[PDB]
Amino acid sequence: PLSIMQKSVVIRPGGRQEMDEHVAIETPYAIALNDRVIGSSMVLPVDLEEFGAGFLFGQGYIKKAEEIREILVCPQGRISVYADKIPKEMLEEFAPLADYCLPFAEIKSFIREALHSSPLGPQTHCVHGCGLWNNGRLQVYHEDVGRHNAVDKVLGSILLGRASNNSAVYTTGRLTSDMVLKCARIGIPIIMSRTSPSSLGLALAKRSGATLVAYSRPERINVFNAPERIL
Amino acid sequence: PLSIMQKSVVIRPGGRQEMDEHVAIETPYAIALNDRVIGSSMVLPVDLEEFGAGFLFGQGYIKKAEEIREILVCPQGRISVYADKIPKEMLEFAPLADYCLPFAEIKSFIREALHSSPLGPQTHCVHGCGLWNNGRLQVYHEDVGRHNAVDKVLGSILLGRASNNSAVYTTGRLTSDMVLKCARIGIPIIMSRTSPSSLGLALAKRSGATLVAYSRPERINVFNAPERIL
Repeated sequence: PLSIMQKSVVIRPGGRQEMDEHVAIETPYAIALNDRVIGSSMVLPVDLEEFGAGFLFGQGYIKKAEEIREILVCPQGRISVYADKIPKEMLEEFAPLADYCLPFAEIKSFIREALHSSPLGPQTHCVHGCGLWNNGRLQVYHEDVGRHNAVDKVLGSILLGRASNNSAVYTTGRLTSDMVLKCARIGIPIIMSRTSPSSLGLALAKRSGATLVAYSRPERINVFNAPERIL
Repeated sequence: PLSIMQKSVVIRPGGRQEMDEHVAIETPYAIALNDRVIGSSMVLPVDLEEFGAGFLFGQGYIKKAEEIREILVCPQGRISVYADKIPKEMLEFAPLADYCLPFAEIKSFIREALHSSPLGPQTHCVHGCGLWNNGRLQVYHEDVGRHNAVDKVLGSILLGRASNNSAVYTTGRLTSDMVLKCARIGIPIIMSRTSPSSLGLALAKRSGATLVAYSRPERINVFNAPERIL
């Protein structure tokens, strides 16, 4: 289950009408590494294997796909990861990013396929989404109530070999510091948003070399760094 | 200094075009309590006294405005609070104030909040949160993070600068922590331009707080306790 039907009263100057609404589900999950609870988050309860891997990578517990042995999801509120908010040491030298470059012409298809991938946003207006594009195709697309979680789910995909870092990432969320940082650390070279960057977001993209695209629309984009990757 | 000019490159199928943009400032601050750093946050660096106090309330350290003695703000990234991320004791309610909002003032409240600062229209990168009572906008705060904008409002109430006997409006979604914070300080009417989550709505139901979503000048969707709308 990802949403619940709920009644509201719409009030206007003329009067009051009852109405049916879709309301997105937000729910706490604990994240455990090798049977020890590392943390906890409010999540949209979908794609939680991916969420688990990506959250631990974001916190700095895991660095490579290869360390992950298995991940179990319990509907009681636990994701258990088995392996062999940002830390201070993450903010401060970036390894090289992938060589993917984005044909400007596929931008309309990337954005269309992303926005059309799930009906939850049109229904609930309470979820962000994040996807990866390579080879003229939307490889994966995750939503969550929190934009940082949706990105974590994208990272978890890469870490579980379900997607490649040789990709463009699009998000409906703002490209603040933590959002860019996650993408840069896993090696994604093109980071795109429907909306704005922060100054720290921008400054991380400049340090890493990453292409950062804002205000993305099907046939218009504002590139703030490395516009060479847009073909 | 709340934004910065940055060169952008606008690209269309027709061609290309340089441009200047204005980008909201996001910068880290440590919050200390009686000289121990309790935590750190990325903020918009305005109304930081309010932020320090409301951050510590939201975290469960401060319970009353009376506990607060002094707050020192160091513009190189520390707010130091002197007093005598969601907690679990907060989530699992004392009475709320008895303000009720006249429907006709809703347009005034939204217009005023939305016209209060140019940062949103400049940068598209900040959330706002305001309080309304006595036919006027008593305070309005902005931040890069919706949770922080609310923390600032909490901070004003706690600093004697605003009343909990008010309706609150935010541009952010009414997810769990947003509702929890406002209900914990006693605010009876909690409104957003946008949507609630299920846990946000659960908390409103438990506290008895009026929860209003998809708020427009002349149309609101009330999900709990519509009687407080006059």
